[PDB]
Amino acid sequence: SHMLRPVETPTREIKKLDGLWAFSLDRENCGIDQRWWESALQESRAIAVPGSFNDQFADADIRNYAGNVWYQREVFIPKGWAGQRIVLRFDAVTHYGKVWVNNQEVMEHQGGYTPFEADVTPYVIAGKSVRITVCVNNELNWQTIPPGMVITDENGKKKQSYFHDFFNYAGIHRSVMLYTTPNTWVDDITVVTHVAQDCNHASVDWQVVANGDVSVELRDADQQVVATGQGTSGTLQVVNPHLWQPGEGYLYELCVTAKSQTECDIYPLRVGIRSVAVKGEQFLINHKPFYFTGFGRHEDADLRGKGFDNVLMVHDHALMDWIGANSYRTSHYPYAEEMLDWADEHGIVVIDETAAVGFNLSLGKPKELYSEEAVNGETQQAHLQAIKELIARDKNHPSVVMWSIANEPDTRPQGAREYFAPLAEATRKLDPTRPITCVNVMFCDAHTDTISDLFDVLCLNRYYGWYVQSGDLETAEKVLEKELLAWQEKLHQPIIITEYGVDTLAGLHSMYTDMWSEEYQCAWLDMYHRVFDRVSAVVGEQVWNFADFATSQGILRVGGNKKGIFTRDRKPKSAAFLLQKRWTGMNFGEKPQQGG
Amino acid sequence: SHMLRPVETPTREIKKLDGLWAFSLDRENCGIDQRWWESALQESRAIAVPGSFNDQFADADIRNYAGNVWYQREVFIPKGWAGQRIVLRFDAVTHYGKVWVNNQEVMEHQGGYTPFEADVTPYVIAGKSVRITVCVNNELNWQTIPPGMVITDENGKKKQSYFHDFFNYAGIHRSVMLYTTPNTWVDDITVVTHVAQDCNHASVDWQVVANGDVSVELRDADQQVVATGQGTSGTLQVVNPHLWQPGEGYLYELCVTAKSQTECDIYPLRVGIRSVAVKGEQFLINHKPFYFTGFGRHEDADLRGKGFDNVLMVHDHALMDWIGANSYRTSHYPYAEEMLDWADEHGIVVIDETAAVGFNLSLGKPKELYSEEAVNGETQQAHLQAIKELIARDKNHPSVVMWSIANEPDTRPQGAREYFAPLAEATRKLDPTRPITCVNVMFCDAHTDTISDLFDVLCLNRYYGWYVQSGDLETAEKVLEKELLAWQEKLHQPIIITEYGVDTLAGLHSMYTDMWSEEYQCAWLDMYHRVFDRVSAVVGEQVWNFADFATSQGILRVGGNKKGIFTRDRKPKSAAFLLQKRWTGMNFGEKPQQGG
Ligand SMILES: O=C(O)[C@H]1NC(=O)[C@H](O)[C@@H](O)[C@@H]1O
Ligand SMILES: O=C(O)[C@H]1NC(=O)[C@H](O)[C@@H](O)[C@@H]1O
Repeated sequence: SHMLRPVETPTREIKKLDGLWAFSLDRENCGIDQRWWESALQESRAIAVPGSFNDQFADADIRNYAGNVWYQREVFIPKGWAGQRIVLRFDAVTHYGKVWVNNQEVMEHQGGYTPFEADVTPYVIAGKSVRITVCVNNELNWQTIPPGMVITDENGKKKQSYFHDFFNYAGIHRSVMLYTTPNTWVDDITVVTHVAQDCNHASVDWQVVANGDVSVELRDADQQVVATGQGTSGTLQVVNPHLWQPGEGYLYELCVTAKSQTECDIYPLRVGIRSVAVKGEQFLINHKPFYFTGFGRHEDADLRGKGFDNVLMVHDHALMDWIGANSYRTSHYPYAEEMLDWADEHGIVVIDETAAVGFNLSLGKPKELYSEEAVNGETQQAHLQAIKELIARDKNHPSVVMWSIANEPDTRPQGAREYFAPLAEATRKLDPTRPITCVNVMFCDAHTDTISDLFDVLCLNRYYGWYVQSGDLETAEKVLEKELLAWQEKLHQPIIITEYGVDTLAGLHSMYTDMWSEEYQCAWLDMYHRVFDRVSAVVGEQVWNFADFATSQGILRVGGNKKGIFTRDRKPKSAAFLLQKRWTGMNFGEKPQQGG
Repeated sequence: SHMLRPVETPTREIKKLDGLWAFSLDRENCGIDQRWWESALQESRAIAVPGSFNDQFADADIRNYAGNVWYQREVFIPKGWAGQRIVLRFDAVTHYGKVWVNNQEVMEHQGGYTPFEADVTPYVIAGKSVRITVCVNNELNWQTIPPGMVITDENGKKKQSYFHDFFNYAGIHRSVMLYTTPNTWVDDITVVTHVAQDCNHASVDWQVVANGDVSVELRDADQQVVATGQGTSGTLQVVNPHLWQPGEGYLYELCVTAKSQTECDIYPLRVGIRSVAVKGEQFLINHKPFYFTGFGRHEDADLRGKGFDNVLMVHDHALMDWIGANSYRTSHYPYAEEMLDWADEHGIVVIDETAAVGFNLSLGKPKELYSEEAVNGETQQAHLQAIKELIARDKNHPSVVMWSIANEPDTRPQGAREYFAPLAEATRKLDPTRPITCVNVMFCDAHTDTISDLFDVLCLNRYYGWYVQSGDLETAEKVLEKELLAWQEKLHQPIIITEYGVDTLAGLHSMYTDMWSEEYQCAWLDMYHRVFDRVSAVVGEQVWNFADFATSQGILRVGGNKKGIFTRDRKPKSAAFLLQKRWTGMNFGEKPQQGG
């Protein structure tokens, strides 16, 4: 469908992101048979929402649970809600959610990281209390996005195995809410912003107003109307603009009005006037070459598996700001929209990424990745859908300068191309206004990768000197430089190293500057930087990883992934100061001149 | 002011605690002078509420700030709230708040741990946006609770000094809510439980109807009316008992119905039928011997400081339950009421405490602690006032067994007894239903301590082996026993050890089992246990602290305070398993055989 972001004015929100909900596991999978949504959840403990369910109770068995869990909550419809359009929305429900308003199934969703909502007007009475039961599923398979394989052992007990390097946290990770609109309501806006050598431009609009004529006005930061439009559908605005720019992100405001004969609806959409374009080996923003700095991030913290939190967001952005990061990539799933609102407001450049990681069977059972058994026509449709829902969500955020379709598919087999070519094309139809990318795994190098020509920007995840040439900066450096030059000459695209990093145990110090030591982390990033500055095609550097985060258990992960610049409690490792010096020492948004 | 916990029936609330407010420091103390409240705060930045302002920005200069900070936020008033009573409520604003609604000063408060509310109907228009501005002050002085001294440097800036161990986190710590009520409504209730030998017994209501009559029906957990009164001012209700017990904590519900010609206000309260009193050396729960287990705790966590957080609350309770805690004390300030509903609902026992800590000058410039210079009549009032507001809030929470009037005052100076006798008086009258205490410091020991006799239960914070007899279990054991026995003689009052603990560095291990080693914590906690058991008078153990927590900087505090059984990120130290084993190897609410 269509997704607008709930704002208040004529339209109003009840939070119900009030956190305390009833919660129980459904170990027997009785829940649907017995219609638990029909009465109060039995044997139910208190849980916080928004939040992962896994870590809230410090219990291994709830953490490692695979299958169905139930959230239940009673809530009060505002009396004043009367005959307005009432909508129940979930910003996210991890992997799968099915929702009941009082023994009435109102919605269903597969996707752990984007919103789903249903008009509930007919199913609720204003001034009365309703029971809300969500059945949440955390299972992955070959058609889920990201993919996985549940293994049931001989006892019929499920266990989730998956192919990506973060932990499969689940639950209601983001805001759930009740919200209002008039029976005439704006429900889709699409803004495209053009700029022409930065003295003037046009901002096209496209508007869907469920039964309403629309009018448009564009306002300053200091709230004065600078352009108007009728053409309630397709209306183009000309301006002497304050451009939304990486440093500051100046935001205009577009007010969308849906008028019925008796009814009004008012939707304000923040707009940054900026162009994004690749020209040759450059990534241009408002027609200037940009240089990315900053991180691949995760949504991860102690006690919240991936649950959204405002303090964590305020804090992490103070860190990213302090360190001189100008960008990030929503590694491995769409992030909370609050994050993109922040980025828009603060002029943070973002690479927006679907949840399509784990397409790889060689990261470290089926023998063909592209297979009817394993990655197939159904998967591709699920993949396209994931792309659709992400673009439908994030299309108007000026902070998003690029779409990332997938992280680290195995592109060696013939068929990778078969599978990805249509997604690349589809994606571009969905959004013509942004470069497109597919993040690239180390072993699909310049000579073996089959897919990268189909996208606009080259985003490489590189670990030379870590997973390969381990401990050896000297030969690490040679392989890295040779690889990046090969890519440059092969594709003549802008290259962003979207991942480079080494596990570092905070407090592990070594005179020998060897693996897993603060000093090795320092020397290794430093060597990588030396190379980047020698390669003109390199247009960006995003360190892996903002902070330590949880993964599945194994021999390769010491209590988790330790490639953070900060620890999970947001303590700086000495590499944090190193990056601070490089990033705050550069000219903003500008690439070093390959010397101090 | 009259104080009721807002809840949703015919009554509605919108949390403005939706987190992102605009924030600013007023370093130049211009804020009040320039009516900053009249316009958008400039030089503003985003901050999350509910949370301490100190640690959200990873900035030392903000963390150590003393003076006024400004919080601002705009909020659309809901359309269905139009001739209703609207109340603006802050559950806590740490130290001091001054609130404006569009250039209309609406409220002021001293005390960082209790709610304050005002009707804003006249200053706000329904369906319109109003601007909310708050002035938050963190400064402490002799009149304040807890006290402090603020020094203005030779350069001109302010630095805070204070005498309690934990860190001075300030800002809007708990939720802010807009709040609805009919023009005729309830703003007060009080309930008492009598239970004689667990046969059927009574609950006396006393209520305040702001212009209405009340029907007052008591419902069982099944909403089955088991008693009724119409005397809106004084009643009694009697049925086969069904005790609120510490094991499971069963609750009843009391609908408070308040009637006017046009409007009815239904207010709901939760009631736990239980009895608390001392007979000689025993704390009796429903006329039966209780033995406390669990912790002294703080409100402290990684990036929010003392800011409330549901996930943290869910998680901490999981851990206390797991470890066998049945009780805790709201250390050195009153906690978020959410914590008390949890304890009410899960049947946890709570020693409730005021913010009155740091009366002492010997813990580690004025000559006389109780004097015009230090602690005076004015200070005794605020102490009184703080005690008023606490009981006003928590009087109805069944989980509260006892008031702690203060933590660790120095009672050796002249006038200590004069100071505490009248406050003891005023409190006994304010709640006759619950016993009353004052938590005692090591150096005011049995022979030296005045003012132990005015309280019903002896609450002792003891550190032998750690501050004295440093590292010496053998002598510390004797001093402790002789001490505890010397306490049974002077008084035959129930003894609870409210604090016993040792700093311990997670990961510090020693074959020598010496100070600041995981082993020592175990050995020492073990030692207090052997002694504890031998003393018939000892009614309880509350370990200091539950988890590591921040303190102001100094040579005695390494991370901050390290006496936590868990680290600040909630990871167990080996002593978590020691306590686990004792506290679950017990019979519930009972004392060990002074042997196995
Ligand atoms: O193994 C790593 O340290 C990282 N490398 C990668 O190439 C992946 O894109 C990341 O998910 C992963 O966390
Ligand atoms: O110094 C301590 O280990 C603790 N002992 C005490 O007696 C105080 O009550 C606490 O605030 C303090 O943190």
